[PDB]
Amino acid sequence: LGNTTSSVILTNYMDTQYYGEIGIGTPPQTFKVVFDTGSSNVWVPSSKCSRLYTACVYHKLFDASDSSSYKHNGTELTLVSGFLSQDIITVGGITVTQMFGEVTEMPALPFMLAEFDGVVGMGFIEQAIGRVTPIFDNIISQGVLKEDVFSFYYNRDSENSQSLGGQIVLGGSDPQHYEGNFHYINLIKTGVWQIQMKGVSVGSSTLLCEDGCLALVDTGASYISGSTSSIEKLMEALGAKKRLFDYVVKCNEGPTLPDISFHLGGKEYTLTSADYVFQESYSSKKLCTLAIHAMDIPPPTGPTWALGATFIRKFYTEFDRRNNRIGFALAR
Amino acid sequence: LGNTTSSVILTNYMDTQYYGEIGIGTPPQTFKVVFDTGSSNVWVPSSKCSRLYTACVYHKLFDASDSSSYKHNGTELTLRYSTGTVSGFLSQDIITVGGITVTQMFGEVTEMPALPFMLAEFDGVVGMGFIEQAIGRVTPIFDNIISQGVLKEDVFSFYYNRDSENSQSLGGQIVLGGSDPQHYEGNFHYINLIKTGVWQIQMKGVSVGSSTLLCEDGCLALVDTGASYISGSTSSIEKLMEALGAKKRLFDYVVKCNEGPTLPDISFHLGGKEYTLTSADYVFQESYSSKKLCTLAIHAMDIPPPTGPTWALGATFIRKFYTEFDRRNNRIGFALAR
Amino acid sequence: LGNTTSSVILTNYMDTQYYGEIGIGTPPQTFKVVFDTGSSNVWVPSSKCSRLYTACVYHKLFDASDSSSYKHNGTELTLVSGFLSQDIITVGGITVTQMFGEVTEMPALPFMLAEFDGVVGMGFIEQAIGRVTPIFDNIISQGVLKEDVFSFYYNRDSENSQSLGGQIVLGGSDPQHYEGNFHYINLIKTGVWQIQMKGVSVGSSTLLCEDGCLALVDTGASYISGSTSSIEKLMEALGAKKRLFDYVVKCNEGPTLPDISFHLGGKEYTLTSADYVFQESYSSKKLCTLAIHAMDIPPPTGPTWALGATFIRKFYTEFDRRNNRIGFALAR
Amino acid sequence: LGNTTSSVILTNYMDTQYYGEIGIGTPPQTFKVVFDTGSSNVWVPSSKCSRLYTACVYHKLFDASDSSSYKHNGTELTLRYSTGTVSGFLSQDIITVGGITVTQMFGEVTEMPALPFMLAEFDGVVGMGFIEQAIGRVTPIFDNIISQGVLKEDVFSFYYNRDSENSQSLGGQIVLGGSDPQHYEGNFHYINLIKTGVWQIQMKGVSVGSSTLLCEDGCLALVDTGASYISGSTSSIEKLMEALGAKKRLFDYVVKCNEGPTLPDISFHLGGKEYTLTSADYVFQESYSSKKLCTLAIHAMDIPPPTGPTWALGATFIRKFYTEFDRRNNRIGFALAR
Amino acid sequence: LGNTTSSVILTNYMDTQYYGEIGIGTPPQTFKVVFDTGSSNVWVPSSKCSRLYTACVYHKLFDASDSSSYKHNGTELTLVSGFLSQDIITVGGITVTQMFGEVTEMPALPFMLAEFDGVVGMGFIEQAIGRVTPIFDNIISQGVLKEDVFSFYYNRDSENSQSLGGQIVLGGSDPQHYEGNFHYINLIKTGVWQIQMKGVSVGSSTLLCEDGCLALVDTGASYISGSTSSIEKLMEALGAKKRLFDYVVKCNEGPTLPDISFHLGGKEYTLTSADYVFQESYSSKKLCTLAIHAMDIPPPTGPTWALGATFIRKFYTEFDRRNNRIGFALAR
Amino acid sequence: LGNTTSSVILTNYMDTQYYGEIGIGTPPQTFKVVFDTGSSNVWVPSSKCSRLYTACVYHKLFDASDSSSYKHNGTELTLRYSTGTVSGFLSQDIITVGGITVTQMFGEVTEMPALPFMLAEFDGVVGMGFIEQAIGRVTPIFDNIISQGVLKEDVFSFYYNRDSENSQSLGGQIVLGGSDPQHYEGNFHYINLIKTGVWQIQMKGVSVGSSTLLCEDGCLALVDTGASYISGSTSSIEKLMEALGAKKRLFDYVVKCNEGPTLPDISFHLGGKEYTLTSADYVFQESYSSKKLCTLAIHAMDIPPPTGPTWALGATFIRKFYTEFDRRNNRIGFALAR
Ligand SMILES: CCc1nc(N)nc(N)c1-c1ccc(NCc2cc(F)cc(F)c2)cc1
Repeated sequence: LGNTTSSVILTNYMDTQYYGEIGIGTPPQTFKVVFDTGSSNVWVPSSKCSRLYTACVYHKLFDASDSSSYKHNGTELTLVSGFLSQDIITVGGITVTQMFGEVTEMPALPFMLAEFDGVVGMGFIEQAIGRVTPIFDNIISQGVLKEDVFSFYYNRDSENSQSLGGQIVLGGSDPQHYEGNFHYINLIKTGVWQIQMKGVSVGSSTLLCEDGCLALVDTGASYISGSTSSIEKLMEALGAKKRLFDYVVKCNEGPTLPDISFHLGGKEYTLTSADYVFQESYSSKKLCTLAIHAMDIPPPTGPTWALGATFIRKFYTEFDRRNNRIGFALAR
Repeated sequence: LGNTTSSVILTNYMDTQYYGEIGIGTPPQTFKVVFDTGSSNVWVPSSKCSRLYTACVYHKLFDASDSSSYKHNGTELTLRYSTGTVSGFLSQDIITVGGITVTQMFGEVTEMPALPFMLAEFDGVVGMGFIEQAIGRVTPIFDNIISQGVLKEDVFSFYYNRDSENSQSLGGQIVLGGSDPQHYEGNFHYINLIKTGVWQIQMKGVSVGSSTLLCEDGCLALVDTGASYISGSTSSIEKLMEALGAKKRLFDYVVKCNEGPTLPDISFHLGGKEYTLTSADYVFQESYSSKKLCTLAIHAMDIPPPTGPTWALGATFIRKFYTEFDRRNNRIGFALAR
Repeated sequence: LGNTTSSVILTNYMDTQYYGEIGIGTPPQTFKVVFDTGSSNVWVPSSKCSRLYTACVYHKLFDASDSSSYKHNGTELTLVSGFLSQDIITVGGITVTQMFGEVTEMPALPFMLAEFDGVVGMGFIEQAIGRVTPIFDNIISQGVLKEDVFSFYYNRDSENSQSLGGQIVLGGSDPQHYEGNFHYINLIKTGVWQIQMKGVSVGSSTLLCEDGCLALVDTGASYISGSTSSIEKLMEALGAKKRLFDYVVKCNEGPTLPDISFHLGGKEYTLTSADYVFQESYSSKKLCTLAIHAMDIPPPTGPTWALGATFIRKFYTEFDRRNNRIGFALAR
Repeated sequence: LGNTTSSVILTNYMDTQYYGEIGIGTPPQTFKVVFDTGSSNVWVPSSKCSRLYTACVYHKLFDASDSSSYKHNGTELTLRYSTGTVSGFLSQDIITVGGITVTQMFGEVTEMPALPFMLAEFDGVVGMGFIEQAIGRVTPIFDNIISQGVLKEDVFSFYYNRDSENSQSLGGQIVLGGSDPQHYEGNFHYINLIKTGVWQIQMKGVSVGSSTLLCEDGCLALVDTGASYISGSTSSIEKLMEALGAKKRLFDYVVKCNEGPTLPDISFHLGGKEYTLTSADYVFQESYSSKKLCTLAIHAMDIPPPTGPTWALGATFIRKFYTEFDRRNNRIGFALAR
Repeated sequence: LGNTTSSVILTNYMDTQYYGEIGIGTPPQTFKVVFDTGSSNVWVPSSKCSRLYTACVYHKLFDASDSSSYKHNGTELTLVSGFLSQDIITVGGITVTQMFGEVTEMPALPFMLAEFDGVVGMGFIEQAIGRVTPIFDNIISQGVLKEDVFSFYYNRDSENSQSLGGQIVLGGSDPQHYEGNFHYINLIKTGVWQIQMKGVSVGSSTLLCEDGCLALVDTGASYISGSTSSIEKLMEALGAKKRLFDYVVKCNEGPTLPDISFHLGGKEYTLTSADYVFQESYSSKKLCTLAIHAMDIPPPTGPTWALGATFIRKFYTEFDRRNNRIGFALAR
Repeated sequence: LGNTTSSVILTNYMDTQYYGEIGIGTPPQTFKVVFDTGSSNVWVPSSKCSRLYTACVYHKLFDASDSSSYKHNGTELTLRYSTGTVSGFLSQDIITVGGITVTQMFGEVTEMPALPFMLAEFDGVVGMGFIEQAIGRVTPIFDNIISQGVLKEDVFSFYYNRDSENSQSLGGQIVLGGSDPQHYEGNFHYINLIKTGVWQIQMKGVSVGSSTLLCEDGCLALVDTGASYISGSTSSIEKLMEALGAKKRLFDYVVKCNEGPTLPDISFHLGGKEYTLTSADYVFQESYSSKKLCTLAIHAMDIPPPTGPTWALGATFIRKFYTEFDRRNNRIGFALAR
């Protein structure tokens, strides 16, 4: 451990994508990336990614020939698909030699939707493709960070202000963006940012996850998600119905929807309807969507709930690698 | 050189005006002022300003007749900025900036045009430029502070925050006599001034996405804490905006708001480092509708000689890069803001 | 009878809620209330209403200890639920001693949706809970009102003007807000503001209420409503279909929808599509909701149609207690 | 005291300017004027106003050279309002207000700042304040009308309507010599003037929702028919707006439009009665979107001594409470408007 | 052939209606008309059209008594329904004696939706009601037009500019509104602006119109249309589903939808998703409609695809009567 | 009469300002100018304009001290337009318009009001009116060009395009010495001037939908290429707008945007032809929402004698009808623009 932290300011796109800048190479080629606890690899699109893929026409491409610190590897990789490479990556004034995927195959679904170019995986080496050492582990190895933790702040989106979209801090947490103190929940096992959940209650009753369930704390996921069956039951409880792609409520009835609490480590983490309905409107004549979706995550990680941006906006989150635990604090 | 550093807390008005408080006179009369590296004079509105100037009805006015430490001068002066002009006369009084007290000559402005000054949240200006550019050859405030031998270094630094809906966010901060490591990370990278007298450096190029399409043979960059935007010459900005697909309006350029998030990066090559802004850094993203127009924080501004033709790096740039102005070594440093 | 009238200016919220100010107590504690011909009691939320109910966290609460004219009663009341109390109520410069409910139980549905605090029931003593003398009867008893009638004006909502939301006049009507002359329909029986309807026609045919039906003229109802089966048939005739909560038409086709006429007292009361579709938009790419809804009102009052705000916006309405009749006039 | 009352029909422009017609000269030249209890002078724009004042291009101008009843004076005068200043010279002519004809001294304004006067639908102002506050000690119009002994009472009354899309709505009404019972209900409740010379009364408190958080130890309220808004001192309004969750902008405070309808009541304790406005009374509710900002009809205004520091009760207040100004008894009456 | 062209500037209403001005009579009475290759008659509403029809209350009516060049015919006509008449019609500085229908019966569906008054049919005499000589044939007969062709430009709608809605050129084409050169497809037969289509492909596959189909190039149609079954299959391929009246996609997924290509005369005419989705919004929380609809056009003309405004906005269109062919060029 | 015609390409700013380029001096100083049949003087901003005039900070300024062909005059002049005034002094220099070079007297403007000129994309004005209306009796530019005997006809013509998002659209075009048949179709129809000295013709009526409700007994129409809108007297426009259901605002009339497309035609009876505009021709249709207000390109403007009372036919009209101004025959021609 050293005495430094490193932060990266994040752009908030529509409350569904949060991404910041990294540089790859000498000199740095700068990319927008999501910092994703749900995966363990760093990857960006390659200059060799065909224009067949419209995804690779609209994103920043890494040109290895323009970097003097680039070292070839070539090992194939299926994260998207491409090959392994080594270079110097700059993340908020920290520079680290890192192995990353140069993606040469990139289908239009989903990464046409991506306002970002790549992903910096903040998960464990256990889930890394090619057992590549993740970037946080490589930065830990430098012995410069104050603590072996990293933290996420995700802001609510505003049309009336050019405020910060969010912030990741490597090596600590930023007290300007939470209140009170952290309470922690231990990981079920190392290798996955997943914790036991003791119940999910809707207002005045625990209707869900009685007898316990799993919660992946996933900074790369837009929403709170559960299994199709869990969400069907949750939405039934809320009075929401599937419009056709998404679940909606009359925008005027959104403010009357009950609190949803997630029971994590002996504490109740509560979202009010303001925290989970997108009040794009408030009229009795409009429908409003919810920031909670079904997602059937297959084994071995799932079936599981995922606590994504919806949850993180409410609760400032600290990922503690020293102690294999996750800390939450309110706000702000 | 002494051992003191002083900070001034700044307010951020809509990402376009950053100002802090100074006190003038005995007892102090307080004013909201922009700290401006693109000018070298101090001025505030005067009680002698005719109230037919509506900007003088809406701002704090200095009243010499309420200050016991006031010293008359009366020399006329006119101060011309790229977006407007003020006129008045010289006075001397005691000025407090971040707990530093300094005897200072400043302009009492008696002519204050409604356009633009009715749109100014700030009252006046504290020029942080060099005496070489001071109108009336008036000694600038920082020079007068340096003369006291209290500052730890002969430098001052700027932090400009992003805007916020929260009251608890600091809009920005100027540090006199040093830099605040709480608001930057990594190392400062320095570029020497082309010449002492102007906070202006060489720029090696400007690239828009994957093309160094501008400043290909070198150009100038004024580092201007008093400028809201990045600016270039009309001809450079026409080309820049063509590349962005932006539409020109009377005072600004806009894109359709839905197109904002996918606009390309823009990089400024300064002293062997590339300084890159993404669209989120230079678009006022106030909607994602195709039916709305979103303004860019990049404008055309033909800065006349001898300072220009030049680009100016203003608040749009400084929000991303913490900036240290070094008078001792005649250089500017940039570090990644946090 | 005297020579006075008393008016109360009403706020229009979204064309669905119309409410004005009353004062309760000495000194007056001021509340937003709907003036409701569909009920017969006055009630406001109590200072003793638990914060368990989020409804009672967001509304003005009556504190009896701060009123020197307050007299305790305590008799339980199920209107919402609470207890009876007496105090002086101020309604547009008229002051009357009135018994009202202090509501201490207030569920989140519907009164979380309420922009108003309480209800002043303008119905008959026959439907009053606890057979409490309604406020209009108590004001009639003072012998100050010019006539034993009260009238309602409900304006259309505007984003481009801060115009009056509406107006209730006690003791008369305001000719500034209607044109021509009143025509009246007698109540089927005293005790309920309900009249015979002789038919409901859609453009060029009487498809509904052939052989007659009931129409409750309900200033507390947002919409024109009929039975589920009547509205199903009406909407079928219009080409509207149930989006999921509400009936909609393509906003561009709204202007082409036929007139709907309600046959009341030998006269035809006609709404054009402008009067019953909420043209929140006009594009061929948007759906627009209608201000007509199904509502199965149970016995003894129903089954019945209700003519609420949708109807009243078109037709200035006079409730005539002397003659047990209801008068309509156009506009304006 | 005579037996006549006269009414003047007022136009309501956007709930912010209420004005009626007067005629000046022979033959009459007509002007749109605000009737203003917060000032004591009459003025209209002058034909002598340089057309470099764009406000003089866009308003009706008095031309003495077309009036046979004009009497020259020429004394310079400047009239300072909280939102702007006009300057000109004194003239006398015959003025008709609601069929009352009165010989009156008024300002011919030759200096008329584009900001704010290009935003004024009205041409000039008829001050309904006391001679004590008349610039140049000019006898105010109401005094001159009282001197004729035609009015039934030495009082005048104001009705300000809500805005309307209908042409048939009366924007408002001033009654000279009495009050119109068609536009109020219940009884007048009266508060004595702190002092003759100013239409200003004691205020006992200001409460926001369930908290007398302001004016706890008493304060002043100017009843100002020339003011669009309720105003208080900057410090009072900061606290008021904190309680409402309102955001400060350059000239106003806003809330998100979706939050407008559920903002708390605001009450003003005047003379043993509470005067309560709901959010619908003080929010310009122009949408219910969370993405839009809605302006409040309550502003900060530091009214300088000797009149202030004071609150001002303007159109926002008068829309709800019909107001009678009583010169005979040096008091103001309020009754619930209808 | 002469050496003149005549153009008419068109108003664009919502990307669904394009209409310009013509004058009928001496002096001209001016009408808004759609110029429609899908029909062969000129008609406008008559002064004798009953106000029974609300369509005829909201449109310009032709008053024959106010024209000194009017000659009576009276022959009944079912296009809408009315009678034949003759007068001088002015179309962009060309004046022609023309027989047209005065429509005296005009139902509320669809022509209440019409922002235009009438139709100038640009189809062939073969489909003319009453075998009335169409207007273009009568103008050809004058021998003034440079070529026996007419061309259509339809602009995309803008809220941010008062740009031209579109343009028809009689006698030629306007190079300011296309790029490159025309390529032509021969009509299957004279008498109908209908061409063979060799396939309709969605991104990477020809799923539709394998073994060929028909394409009516219809300047009077708002959309690209095909049979109910073809569109069902197209929409399935796109991931769009029927909201209730129309097919929609999540507005955020619109940009990821594949290109649709129409194989006409050996060339591929490609629309990107930008060209066929109405991106009224771009959020993940809104639904967006497509400018492609089912339309079962009955014999003898159908079953057929119709290439309407959606197609024409992408491809500037030249209707070549000399050669019985249709030319397309990109843009602009 | 010679054999040359010259065209000047015009830029269309938002359908309200149409301007082209001229060069003044040696070497040329270029200016954006409106070509204005409603005035007879040439002016541009002057380098002598005090920079306290913010409009002079934002526009191109003529500097006589950089022109070798400049000839001093110095006679003061003031130029009054319906929407604002400028003041300055007379100068002479060489002016290039479409490759015609002409020695011309023009105004160097030193007083340039921020309202309206901060809203002007153009720098100055080239009056295309007659010498009879020239302030200071200065010979107008077209007269001076006619005197050279190079033009094919003693006429000039205007084309004003619709606005466009495309860069490749020509905003408009003036042809000196003839007309461009590429931008009109059908035949010109001509109306004689009421009198030489003013580009003003008789109008026989104005009809709104199916009612000649205005100008029933004849009236005047100024054909004014310097006017953005069609205008009439306040009283005529009140009646016109009543018929349209339009609401009056400070500077304009609006309808709800959803109602725009179905507003009735408006026709102007000029010289035995009806000139008809549809709602798409006179509504700024910027949305189809009932919640938004859409401005009409028809305004009230009381044009004082001796020219008015008169209607003015400006850009709203000219966009539809290509206009030829014929000095030889003292007439105006209209043809359908393309
Ligand atoms: C071209 C000179 C001119 N000629 C005529 N015949 N009429 C005018 N009103 C003007 C004239 C037009 C615009 C301006 N200023 C520009 C302007 C005016 C406005 F009323 C509103 C704006 F936004 C911008 C000044 C004078």
